[PDB]
Amino acid sequence: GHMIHAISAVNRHLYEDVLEQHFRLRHDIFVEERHWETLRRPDGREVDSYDDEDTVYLLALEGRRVVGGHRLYPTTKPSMMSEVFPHLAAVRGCPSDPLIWEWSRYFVVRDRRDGALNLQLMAAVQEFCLDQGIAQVSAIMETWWLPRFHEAGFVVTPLGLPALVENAWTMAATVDIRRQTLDVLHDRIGMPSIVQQDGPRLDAVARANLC
Ligand SMILES: CSC[C@H]1O[C@@H](n2cnc3c(N)ncnc32)[C@H](O)[C@@H]1O
Repeated sequence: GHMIHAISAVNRHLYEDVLEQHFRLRHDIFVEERHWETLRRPDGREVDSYDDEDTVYLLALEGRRVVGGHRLYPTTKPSMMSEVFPHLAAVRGCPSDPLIWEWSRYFVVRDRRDGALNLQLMAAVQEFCLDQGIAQVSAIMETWWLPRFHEAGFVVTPLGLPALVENAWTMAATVDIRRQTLDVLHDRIGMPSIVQQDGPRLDAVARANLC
């Protein structure tokens, strides 16, 4: 029934309503709930330097209500890791590759927490990337994400030493996109497909190469 929608420059004309709704939800969740104060904005829209023409949003929709989601950004452009947290990837280096996209802003609205949505969101990043031929995603994450990744069968490669970011233990890592990982998650969520791609086809790897 309800699906995760892939929204990009090529199809956002079908989702302008939904995108604005998600920017406000990101403000409710990341700013007002999680107290990530560096992201507070007076328009009540949580929008940073990595929300631009090249961002891809994977948003969980129930009708037109956004109930969860995350975003992907090409590492061929300056990224959150390269610009804000390069010290977290000092051992292995910050990713920079059309085949590696930076994954951030994972959220689930309160009404949908501790339910089916979470594992669908995990499946969605794997499904979208495999479809696009993206090999890895990169992430800056709090260390409590590690068992969550492992629980979803995500293959994780740390890029550097964990460090305190504000008052929270944080690390940089890549996640390997795997058909095998996805197949198990499809079985677990009980759906052959979780990602809906309406409007024109997106060629993410090509776009990243242009950057
Ligand atoms: C990504 S781990 C969470 C931490 O990263 C910070 N963060 C997330 N996005 C950005 C950004 N675009 N610029 C600076 N800090 C960020 C948040 O304020 C939080 O402290």
